[PDB]
Amino acid sequence: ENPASKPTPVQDVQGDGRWMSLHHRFVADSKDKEPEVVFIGDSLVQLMHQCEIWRELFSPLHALNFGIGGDSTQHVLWRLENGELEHIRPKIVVVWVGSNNHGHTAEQVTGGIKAIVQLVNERQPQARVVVLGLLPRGQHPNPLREKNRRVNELVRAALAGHPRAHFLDADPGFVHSDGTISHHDMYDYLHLSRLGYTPVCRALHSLLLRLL
Amino acid sequence: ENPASKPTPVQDVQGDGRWMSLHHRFVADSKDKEPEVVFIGDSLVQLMHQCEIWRELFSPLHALNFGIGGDSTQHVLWRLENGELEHIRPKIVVVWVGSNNHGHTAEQVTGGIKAIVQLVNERQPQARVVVLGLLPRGQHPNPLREKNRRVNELVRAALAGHPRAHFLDADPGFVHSDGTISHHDMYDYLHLSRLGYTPVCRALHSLLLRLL
Repeated sequence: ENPASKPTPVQDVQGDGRWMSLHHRFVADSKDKEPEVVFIGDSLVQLMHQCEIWRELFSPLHALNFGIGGDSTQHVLWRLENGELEHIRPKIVVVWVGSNNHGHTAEQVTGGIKAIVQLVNERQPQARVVVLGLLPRGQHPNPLREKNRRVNELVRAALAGHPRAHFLDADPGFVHSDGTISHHDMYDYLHLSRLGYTPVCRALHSLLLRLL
Repeated sequence: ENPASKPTPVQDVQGDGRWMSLHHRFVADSKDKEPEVVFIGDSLVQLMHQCEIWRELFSPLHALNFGIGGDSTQHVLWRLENGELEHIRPKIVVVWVGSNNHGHTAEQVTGGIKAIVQLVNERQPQARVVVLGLLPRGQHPNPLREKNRRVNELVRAALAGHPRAHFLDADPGFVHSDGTISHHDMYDYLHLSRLGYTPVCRALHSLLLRLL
């Protein structure tokens, strides 16, 4: 066990059962809808649906957003196994996870993203799979920048020979010459502003359009 | 020590120093601006600036948003002590924290909010202080609903005799008759949608207008 690729649900240590409620609504979405794109991942996936204009770029494409703030790779794995891929036949699955895998080496997080791609390839063999690169983070140079850049290296080399697996680097150049990330792009140096989402979402919406 | 009212910074166990970067930008805001309202608290404060239209209701009023996702009462206390109230002379300080105080009884969280009100009263004696009630949370009946309702009781009774301390319950009736909270109000049963923020922000914008 890489802990990153061992499927496990987020345990409720708070009391309000929200994670599980999120997961059950997505399962019910899958039972009742027929998306062509399913988006899955952590809060950069999740807030794209609020905080981007999803409705203009991504709703036309017939698209479910199954992002869950705080998810690591292994949580996304558990949710694809436990009913979020039932009853559906997407053409494309977009995956954006790995920046919450705290305490996991870049090689373990890469192993996590590879297990996600593998599960999607078995459970939904017709779909293309898109993996987004992990964005830089923090206001200044720090070790999670180099973690995320190393995951992106190891992931892009892993996907390089998959005909229907696409790695996408959506970073527009968020880190400036002086090393800084501006809070106009990322209000807390991790999560994207409305401004930060635009270039990200049009790099993805293009890729989505070529594929589809 | 109530842990809730013992001032302490969030320690960086991730590596990118974002919390501290957030705090330093707010300190620099305070050094360089002259707000009349400062908003402080957790992510319901923070995302109101993105995810509400802040610019229409709250920007006219000359208003800084110092919300930090994940903050407990004791983290907000530390940030008001360590330079977010320097160089400024607000008329009104709005406080919205306590739903992240996991592992604290409702009485301890109340003790936390009282220490915040006390610090604001000493460091900025001219300001009114508004405390928002803690919103319900989770999709169904659960113990954090009753925690939050008990904090609101103990807080409103604490503030009842303060002439310049105002408790505000902004809840429009988010919990329905069947016990549920809809994901249209709260997308993850905690954080508010654009739709969920509107009634909240106009109850607050009114209060703000009477006071000012």
